[PDB]
Amino acid sequence: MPVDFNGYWKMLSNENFEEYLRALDVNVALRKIANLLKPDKEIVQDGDHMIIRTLSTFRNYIMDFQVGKEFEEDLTGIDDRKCMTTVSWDGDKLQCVQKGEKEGRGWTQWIEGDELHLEMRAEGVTCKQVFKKVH
Ligand SMILES: CC1=C(/C=C/C(C)=C/C=C/C(C)=C/CO)C(C)(C)CCC1
Repeated sequence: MPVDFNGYWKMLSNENFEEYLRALDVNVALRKIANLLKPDKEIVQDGDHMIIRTLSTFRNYIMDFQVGKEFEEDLTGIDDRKCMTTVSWDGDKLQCVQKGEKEGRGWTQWIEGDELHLEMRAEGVTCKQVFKKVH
């Protein structure tokens, strides 16, 4: 059953993000800036169609996709690499593979109550982010 992500979700915690960005070959200044920044996720869900807006004062990162489709994702801000990205529905878990340069590149996102729980992977290394629903 595909879970309803429609809303504005504010960050509670950010765990292992400097090690995830070091696994993408990112500079030390952008690792310290992006681990100090707490973004707001605005998600608009329409069945398989999804707009995920990761909102911040330094850079806003918007992912627009249909679940099912392998799309051209430029990760502009993070590392600036083009991945062939396929996102699939496992009921509660929204499960993604990013096809390109890195070993086991992807992400898994799910709802626990009012909390969005995100795992992001690059070269095995998993960053864990928690966001609470407010509007
Ligand atoms: C570089 C960078 C950032 C990294 C954003 C990332 C890594 C977003 C990932 C979003 C996902 C995985 C969406 C699909 O569920 C943010 C905007 C925080 C702060 C400014 C610099």
